[PDB]
Amino acid sequence: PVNPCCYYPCQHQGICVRFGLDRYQCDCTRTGYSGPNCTIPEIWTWLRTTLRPSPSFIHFLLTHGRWLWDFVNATFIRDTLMRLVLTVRSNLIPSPPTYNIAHDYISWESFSNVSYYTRILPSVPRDCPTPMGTKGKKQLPDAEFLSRRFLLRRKFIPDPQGTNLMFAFFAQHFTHQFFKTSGKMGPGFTKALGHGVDLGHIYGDNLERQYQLRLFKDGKLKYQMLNGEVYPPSVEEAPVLMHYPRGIPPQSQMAVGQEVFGLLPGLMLYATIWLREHNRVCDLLKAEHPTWGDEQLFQTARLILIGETIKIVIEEYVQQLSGYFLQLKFDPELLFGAQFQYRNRIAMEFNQLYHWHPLMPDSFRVGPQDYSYEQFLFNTSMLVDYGVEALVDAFSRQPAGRIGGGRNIDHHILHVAVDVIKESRVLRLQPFNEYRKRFGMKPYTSFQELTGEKEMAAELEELYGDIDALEFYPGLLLEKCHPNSIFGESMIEMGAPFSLKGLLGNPICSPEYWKASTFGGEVGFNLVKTATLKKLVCLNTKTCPYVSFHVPD
Amino acid sequence: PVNPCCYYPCQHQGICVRFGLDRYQCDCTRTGYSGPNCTIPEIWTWLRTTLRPSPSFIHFLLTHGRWLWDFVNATFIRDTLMRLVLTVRSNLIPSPPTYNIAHDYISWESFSNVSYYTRILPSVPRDCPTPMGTKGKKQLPDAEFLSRRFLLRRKFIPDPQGTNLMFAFFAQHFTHQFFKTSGKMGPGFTKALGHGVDLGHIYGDNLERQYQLRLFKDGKLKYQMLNGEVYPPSVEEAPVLMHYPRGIPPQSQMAVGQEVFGLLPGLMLYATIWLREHNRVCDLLKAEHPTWGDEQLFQTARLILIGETIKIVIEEYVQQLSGYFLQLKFDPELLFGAQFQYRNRIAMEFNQLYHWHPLMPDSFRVGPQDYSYEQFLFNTSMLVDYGVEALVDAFSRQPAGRIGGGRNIDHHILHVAVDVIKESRVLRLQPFNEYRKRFGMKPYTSFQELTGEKEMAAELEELYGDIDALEFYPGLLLEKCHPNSIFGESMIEMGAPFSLKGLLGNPICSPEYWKASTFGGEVGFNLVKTATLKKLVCLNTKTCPYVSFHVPD
Ligand SMILES: *[C@@H]1O[C@H](CO)[C@@H](O[C@@H]2O[C@H](CO)[C@@H](O[C@@H]3O[C@H](CO[C@@H]4O[C@H](CO)[C@@H](O)[C@H](O[C@H]5O[C@H](CO)[C@@H](O)[C@H](O)[C@@H]5O)[C@@H]4O)[C@@H](O)[C@H](O)[C@@H]3O)[C@H](O)[C@H]2NC(C)=O)[C@H](O)[C@H]1NC(C)=O
Ligand SMILES: *[C@@H]1O[C@H](CO)[C@@H](O[C@@H]2O[C@H](CO)[C@@H](O[C@@H]3O[C@H](CO[C@@H]4O[C@H](CO)[C@@H](O)[C@H](O[C@H]5O[C@H](CO)[C@@H](O)[C@H](O)[C@@H]5O)[C@@H]4O)[C@@H](O)[C@H](O)[C@@H]3O)[C@H](O)[C@H]2NC(C)=O)[C@H](O)[C@H]1NC(C)=O
Ligand code: COH
Ligand code: COH
Ligand SMILES: *[C@@H]1O[C@H](CO)[C@@H](O[C@@H]2O[C@H](CO)[C@@H](O)[C@H](O)[C@H]2NC(C)=O)[C@H](O)[C@H]1NC(C)=O
Ligand SMILES: *[C@@H]1O[C@H](CO)[C@@H](O[C@@H]2O[C@H](CO)[C@@H](O)[C@H](O)[C@H]2NC(C)=O)[C@H](O)[C@H]1NC(C)=O
Ligand SMILES: *[C@@H]1O[C@H](CO)[C@@H](O[C@H]2O[C@H](CO)[C@@H](O)[C@H](O)[C@H]2NC(C)=O)[C@H](O)[C@H]1NC(C)=O
Ligand SMILES: *[C@@H]1O[C@H](CO)[C@@H](O[C@H]2O[C@H](CO)[C@@H](O)[C@H](O)[C@H]2NC(C)=O)[C@H](O)[C@H]1NC(C)=O
Ligand SMILES: CC/C=C\C/C=C\C/C=C\C/C=C\C/C=C\CCCC(=O)O
Ligand SMILES: CC/C=C\C/C=C\C/C=C\C/C=C\C/C=C\CCCC(=O)O
Ligand SMILES: CCCCCCCCO[C@@H]1O[C@H](CO)[C@@H](O)[C@H](O)[C@H]1O
Ligand SMILES: CCCCCCCCO[C@@H]1O[C@H](CO)[C@@H](O)[C@H](O)[C@H]1O
Ligand SMILES: CCCCCCCCO[C@@H]1O[C@H](CO)[C@@H](O)[C@H](O)[C@H]1O
Ligand SMILES: CCCCCCCCO[C@@H]1O[C@H](CO)[C@@H](O)[C@H](O)[C@H]1O
Ligand SMILES: OC[C@H]1O[C@@H](O)[C@H](O)[C@@H](O)[C@@H]1O
Ligand SMILES: OC[C@H]1O[C@@H](O)[C@H](O)[C@@H](O)[C@@H]1O
Repeated sequence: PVNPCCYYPCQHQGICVRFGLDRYQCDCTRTGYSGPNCTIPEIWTWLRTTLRPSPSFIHFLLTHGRWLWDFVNATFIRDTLMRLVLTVRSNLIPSPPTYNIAHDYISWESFSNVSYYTRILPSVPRDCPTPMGTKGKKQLPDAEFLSRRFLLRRKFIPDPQGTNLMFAFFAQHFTHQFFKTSGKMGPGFTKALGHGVDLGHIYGDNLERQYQLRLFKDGKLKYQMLNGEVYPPSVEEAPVLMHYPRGIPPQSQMAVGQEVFGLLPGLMLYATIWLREHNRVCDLLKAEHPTWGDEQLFQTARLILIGETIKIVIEEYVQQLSGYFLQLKFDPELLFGAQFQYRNRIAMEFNQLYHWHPLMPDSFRVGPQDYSYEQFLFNTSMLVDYGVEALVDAFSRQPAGRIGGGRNIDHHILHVAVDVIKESRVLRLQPFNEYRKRFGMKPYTSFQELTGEKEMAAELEELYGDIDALEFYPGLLLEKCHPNSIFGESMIEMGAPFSLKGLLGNPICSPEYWKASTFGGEVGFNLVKTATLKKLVCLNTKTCPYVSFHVPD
Repeated sequence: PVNPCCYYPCQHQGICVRFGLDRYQCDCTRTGYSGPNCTIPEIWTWLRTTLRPSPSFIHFLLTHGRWLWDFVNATFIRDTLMRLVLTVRSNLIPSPPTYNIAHDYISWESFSNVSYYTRILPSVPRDCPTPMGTKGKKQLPDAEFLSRRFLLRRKFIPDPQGTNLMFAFFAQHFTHQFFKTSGKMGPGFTKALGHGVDLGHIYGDNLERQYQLRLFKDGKLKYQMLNGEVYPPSVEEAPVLMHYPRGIPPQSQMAVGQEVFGLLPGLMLYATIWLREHNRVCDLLKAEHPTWGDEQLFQTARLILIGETIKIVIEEYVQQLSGYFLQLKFDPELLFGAQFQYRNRIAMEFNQLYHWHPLMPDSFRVGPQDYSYEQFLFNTSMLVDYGVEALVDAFSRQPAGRIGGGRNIDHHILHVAVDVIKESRVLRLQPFNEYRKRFGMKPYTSFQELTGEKEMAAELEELYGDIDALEFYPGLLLEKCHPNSIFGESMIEMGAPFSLKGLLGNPICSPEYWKASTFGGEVGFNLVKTATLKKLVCLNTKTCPYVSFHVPD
């Protein structure tokens, strides 16, 4: 007998549940609806649904009122929209967390075994007719094909939004403090416990590792001078595991906190900037609190970075990304009067979604040079050879690549994408469309409607047979981008919730923590309130190059 | 130079902070006050402080309106008070959690290293003049003395509130799923991760252990028939660590989930009742969901116990305890419109406070027998010899002992108390009075005022020299109880916050979880909504003896 939850009867986030041998029941509790499948809008839902516009529309306003916005941006009308923007968006990611690769139902296990990445939607039943549940071919498109066919870059399509590589890496660096999959435990698990902005990619992700990394004096971080400039310490003092290639594990082999941060000048770069910052922070605090120990100086400085980070990510990273005229702003106080749960848990869907590999270029321009992957990948002197100043200047100037539209992933890394489509499958993520509904959108009615064009479209129908079958990852990257955008609609709609739920879900964002004493001194609190990319750099360098999340001119 | 935070200048929960070499600064943020030491009541605080009565008074109302209460108890006026009672009380325990034995300041470490028990107040600076900070003798009363002198029972003073041993144990059993100190890591740490009502004293506190305990079929729990009655399985099938004495580790050596639950028929007893329940639950669910696996049946059943437990503890355990005419009630919906954080973290102060060892009797009456400790402690057949029915009946009939007033701890166990006073000291808990303020009360002005009498009082002044020096644990147990009460004031005032913060902070209590699908079926949800002690027993026994948290007649 077909497991009825294979059709996904329940609507509006209603829990599907097997009853007896062949039946089921939807648990529409607090969904806003009622009925066998939750499709009978309570009086208010109906109102809200009849008065609420298309998110397609909002994106319009948010990206047009050249004037209306400068005025809104100059008055409280700002915080208002901010508070709004937040609440709504965030009210989507269930919290406490719901399911995981091992449980398509609430469990005390799912709740506490921090190991399991968490999911928004259950998985597609292991006994469902089709792979995605009901529609499609008994076999999903050969991922390797599906990749080169639609995701493989042909001509480098740069991001119309002006994004730059200086941003490209940061993303990567940053995003790697919570997305750490366990090869050992396999897909669906994560090393990076802590789920979120804890910088456990600077201070490592385990107590030992941190200590092997801590200079246990003045609360600073170990390090080494080369050319007179500060840089992360090598394993020969920082006895900690890494991933540098079998060559010169001694000198030039730097320890950071994030195992794989040596494999690319970019990650190591940032890894430097931060460390060089932390220590910098310490220098500041110690002045204010001589009677202070080491542990303190350290922890307090840590937070100040969790702060600065969460600010910069929002008021600059997410900004540039969004394309809004509305001036995003970080201020935990805006949720102080809401019903918010200060606690995040990384979702596998979030992970899949973040794979913005197409961001990467063709080559890596630097002044007159133009390092090819081979010269870049695993290179191990580029960083010290050129210097942060210069290197940053060299990224903030090279455009990144459109993350959507399709066909924009380089060939060298094209393999990742294939694995994501392969991994997605191990995980059993429901169809793109099922993941549009869950995130407040309408299911596409056809590949034509999906993609802006018709060429790819037709081919994809030929492959998936039915639009509903379409997968998660592919959907996102193949979706028609917004006009002059970096990526389509579904990306933002699905991303932000996860995104902001995690930026503001950080304990430091809670009333409890968000005090000036938590960052000891008013000096700490101001560093967090006034952080900037331009400052994260130039305050920790000899000279101030050009730094921004977008290209100049 | 004296570390100024040794005086505890900051008031109303204001953070004391060293600035420069010899100064300090109070961070009065959101405390309701302003000023160097936070003692300048903002306009509203002032109002609230000028209109709010003594908690001494409230306890009066809550324990007198014989009629007013039956009427309040019969109308919504009930839920109202309940919602009130909760919110207030709970709004005290900082959450996210603040400090731990290792940090007298917010830290990412303190936040995530679930190992550390957490504290409400910082510790008493390791460089303060006196042991408690400012006042007292450079040496605290020899704990061993202080114990036998004031806490050692002389004549058995039973609980005037009618409490019974059937309650006595439950307390112990129950309280042991979150209070598990690591001999290895030492005081200030805890094995029982999960902090709270997770029954990790049934299903053990680690994944392996659970599996060694799980019968992996129909989601039930391993077990064995003796006399035809169900009982926990012995290690010879349940290959899991225990603490039974070097004698017959084979038969009669039962595995439960809570290592030390063999050392007393009471704990093992309950341990049985629960298991016999869980399995019972399973039998029920499986009927409703044949298409169900094992893991599910298990997890779902687990929650139903976390439910039942949280209900019974409140609507019966806390009830009997309180002495209120108001009819306490468990209903997570009552906080759905509040700003509550579904997340607890056991506090060391909470632990200290819960040491209600004086609950224990002199001997252990059973029908005509009267087992002395020696015959009780570690006994290992009593349980199977007599039978749950009979045994329960035998506890629900023997009175417990006044937990306060002083001098009511038995000699056999009197050692625990001494260690608590010794442990408290390792921990460096601030003075009782400092812990009265923090919990919304006035500091006692004299030992006379503290104790209802004057004998003990005088002696204690002679020892501590100054009332303020008085310790935490001793304070509580030496405090004058309320009239016809089980224990003084400070106990409830300090206990409930921790207490209810933990009962309702359980994820199942969140909107997210609190659905009928979380307990799959409406049948599950009703088991939780209608749990009872009388039912926990009699539904899992041959016959229904006498069961209640108090003595009959
Ligand atoms: C988060 O969640 C993951 C699980 O998804 C946790 O990691 C997994 O943990 C389990 C348990 O440690 C581990 O188990 C695997 O299963 C093998 C099967 O075991 C056998 O089958 C049953 C199970 O009890 C027994 O009847 C068998 O008999 C044994 O009985 C004796 C008892 O003393 C044994 O000593 C004797 O050897 C005998 O075989 C037997 O146990 C197990 O054998 C094998 O070791 C294997 O590891 C998973 O493999 C773990 N790995 C993962 C990622 O799945 C993770 O720990 C959780 N996180 C936290 C902190 O809770
Ligand atoms: C929660 O919090 C507790 C801590 O309160 C965690 O448990 C403790 O964890 C620490 C770290 O594992 C452990 O450390 C102890 O300290 C000893 C001192 O170590 C030496 O001093 C410094 C420290 O790095 C080094 O310069 C020394 O040199 C070493 O360098 C080499 C590097 O490869 C070493 O291999 C070489 O041996 C050399 O000595 C040296 O490390 C440490 O040596 C000793 O092992 C000791 O364990 C605490 O003892 C732990 N125990 C407790 C309860 O305090 C707990 O893990 C946290 N929970 C979680 C999950 O995070
Ligand atoms: C938007 C962030 C981002 C960027 C810019 C990026 C840029 C690059 C890059 C360009 C220099 C190269 C050569 C790689 C190479 C890899 N990446 Co990424 N990756 C990124 C996010 C990820 C994520 C997320 C994963 C999956 C595992 C994890 O870390 O959680 C990943 C995994 C991988 C893997 C392992 C196999 C797999 O899971 O498919 C390789 C190899 N990569 N990556
Ligand atoms: C109100 C609950 C309660 C009860 C009724 C109770 C009843 C009894 C009892 C009666 C039959 C005996 C013989 C003991 C014996 C002991 N108890 Co308790 N204990 C209780 C709560 C605790 C707590 C709490 C601890 C501290 C450690 C922990 O488990 O977290 C404890 C610790 C102990 C210790 C270890 C040394 C120490 O920490 O002082 C012994 C021995 N005991 N206990
Ligand atoms: C790693 O990067 C260094 C530069 O930091 C590479 O050396 C440069 O190579 C180009 C041509 O390959 C020369 O024109 C530059 O002058 C070199 N820079 C200097 C001064 O050394 C090096 O070849 C790279 N290694 C790898 C992996 O290819
Ligand atoms: C453990 O408990 C058993 C009872 O379950 C004890 O045996 C009883 O002992 C009393 C006197 O000591 C007899 O009058 C009862 O008739 C006995 N019960 C039966 C039928 O065995 C036993 O002595 C206890 N063991 C210890 C540790 O003393
Ligand atoms: C609720 O969802 C189910 C599942 O899709 C709907 O479909 C069932 O009933 C339909 C109408 O009678 C039939 O067309 C289908 O054969 C049947 N499918 C299954 C698998 O049950 C059902 O109609 C929905 N009910 C409502 C009120 O929309
Ligand atoms: C704030 O708290 C301090 C600490 O107790 C108070 O005490 C200081 O100032 C008093 C009045 O001038 C003196 O009597 C004390 O010597 C001094 N003590 C210390 C250690 O600083 C201070 O008065 C308080 N201020 C207010 C406004 O109440
Ligand atoms: C925990 C941090 C996680 C993510 C933070 C960084 C980037 C977010 C990733 C995806 C976000 C999706 C779209 C982003 C662009 C605009 C949305 C943000 C503003 C909004 O719409 O509420
Ligand atoms: C996580 C569970 C922790 C504790 C639960 C069980 C017992 C509580 C322990 C101490 C509570 C202190 C006083 C109890 C008596 C009355 C208070 C409860 C009602 C109230 O005043 O809000
Ligand atoms: C619900 C009340 C407002 C009407 C909703 C209209 C939704 C129109 O939708 C949006 O309109 C924009 C221009 O208006 C277009 O640029 C967008 O592409 C389109 O999606
Ligand atoms: C080259 C830069 C100068 C541009 C001047 C014209 C700016 C018009 O700007 C926009 O025009 C819209 C009309 O479609 C109005 O609805 C908007 O409110 C206004 O911001
Ligand atoms: C603040 C507005 C109400 C007045 C507060 C009076 C506080 C009196 O206090 C309480 O009064 C009870 C009887 O009234 C006594 O039984 C209690 O022991 C006593 O503490
Ligand atoms: C032996 C049981 C019968 C008792 C009958 C008298 C009950 C009185 O009861 C109480 O009396 C108070 C007067 O002090 C009133 O203020 C209270 O409202 C009332 O509940
Ligand atoms: O994208 C426009 C809007 O779409 C809605 O569905 C979200 O809930 C809003 O928070 C968002 O601002
Ligand atoms: O004990 C009476 C009252 O005392 C107050 O301090 C608490 O905040 C209340 O929740 C409690 O009901």
